[PDB]
Amino acid sequence: KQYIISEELISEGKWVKLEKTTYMDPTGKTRTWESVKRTTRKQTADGVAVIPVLQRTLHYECIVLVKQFRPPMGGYCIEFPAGLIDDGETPEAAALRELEEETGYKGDIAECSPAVCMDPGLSNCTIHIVTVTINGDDAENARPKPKPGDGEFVEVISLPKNDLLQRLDALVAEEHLTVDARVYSYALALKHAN
Amino acid sequence: KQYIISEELISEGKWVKLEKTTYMDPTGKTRTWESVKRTTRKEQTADGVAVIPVLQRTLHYECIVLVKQFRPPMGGYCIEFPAGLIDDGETPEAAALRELEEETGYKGDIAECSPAVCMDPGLSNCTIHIVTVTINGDDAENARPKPKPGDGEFVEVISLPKNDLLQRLDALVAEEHLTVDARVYSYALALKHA
Ligand SMILES: CC(=O)Nc1cc(C)[nH]n1
Ligand SMILES: [Cl-]
Ligand SMILES: [Mg+2]
Ligand SMILES: [Mg+2]
Ligand SMILES: [Mg+2]
Ligand SMILES: [Mg+2]
Repeated sequence: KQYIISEELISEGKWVKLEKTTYMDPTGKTRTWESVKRTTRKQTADGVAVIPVLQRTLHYECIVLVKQFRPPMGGYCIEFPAGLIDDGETPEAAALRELEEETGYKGDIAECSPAVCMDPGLSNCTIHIVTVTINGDDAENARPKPKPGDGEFVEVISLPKNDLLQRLDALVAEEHLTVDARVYSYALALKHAN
Repeated sequence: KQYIISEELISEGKWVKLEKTTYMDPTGKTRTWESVKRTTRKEQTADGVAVIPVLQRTLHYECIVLVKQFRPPMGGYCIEFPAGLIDDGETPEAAALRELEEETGYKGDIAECSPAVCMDPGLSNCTIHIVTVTINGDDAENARPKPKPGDGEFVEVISLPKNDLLQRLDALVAEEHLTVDARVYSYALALKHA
């Protein structure tokens, strides 16, 4: 019933553009929407985000997260490791690469979502969520080496999967950080499960 | 270490603006970022709310109430948590219960309310509160609930069993062209991983 008629460019930067989308509402009335798009997509999705499950024997299972300054936010955020998929990269490969660059961990793919939307009222941005396990007892993960690209400055924060939501709340209460909505949603469902 | 130096308007629509953000990197070098913001945020603790609505009914498994709508940024239909922007002066909890009623017909009870969490912090400053709400589906109020759509709202309600959420989402994505929201997928994944 609903569909796009046309798109009018409003403004195009190097990384982000703003468009005015004309669409047909389900009554047959024509309406407009201000929409954001990245300029970098070519790919299954813009990006990947990695759910990294750090597994060490005789330890709690941890979810590995990253803390970074985020200029749109004006502050530090706590997020799953993540980045944009390179032209001709698979989402799995992007996930393992981003995980290694941001955390130093070498992981294995457990599963891969279809393309999921980030904020569909505002943008067309999509990611694959890639669940990855990390064998924390393997030698290659003993002293994990994070490899920043130019202009990346990433702190690693591993938190126990069994108390994830409480630990995140505590970081926000003490550290004045913003938690990512996907991280918080995952944490919630860990608590809400059965 | 890192902080904002300046924020220069590039393009302002009615609903969304683009900005050139100048910030200090942790090496002491000046860098820039293209940042998206909404024009609608006044004194709210966040732009919006998304509601995690747990429908509870005697001799039923618990369901997660979701909504399906056309999203002009995406050019297609998306499956999301019920959500909307917080009106000026409105609390997040009030916004959540209100949006849940408008979008689904259900009258919920507040369970918990997150701190402001970031939607896509590498792109935008947008934040929400994630509000958990229980719905007593045994109450007469919630017997045959009718969405009260606002002007330009056209929302379908989809209730899926919590105990099978990820597979049920996969089966909906396998049957037509639609995108599942990243927060919904994240929450469904943690339900599986728990
Ligand atoms: C250096 C770089 O990637 N800047 C970006 C990304 C976005 C979304 N805005 N600006
Ligand atoms: Cl796992
Ligand atoms: Mg990244
Ligand atoms: Mg990276
Ligand atoms: Mg809505
Ligand atoms: Mg609404």
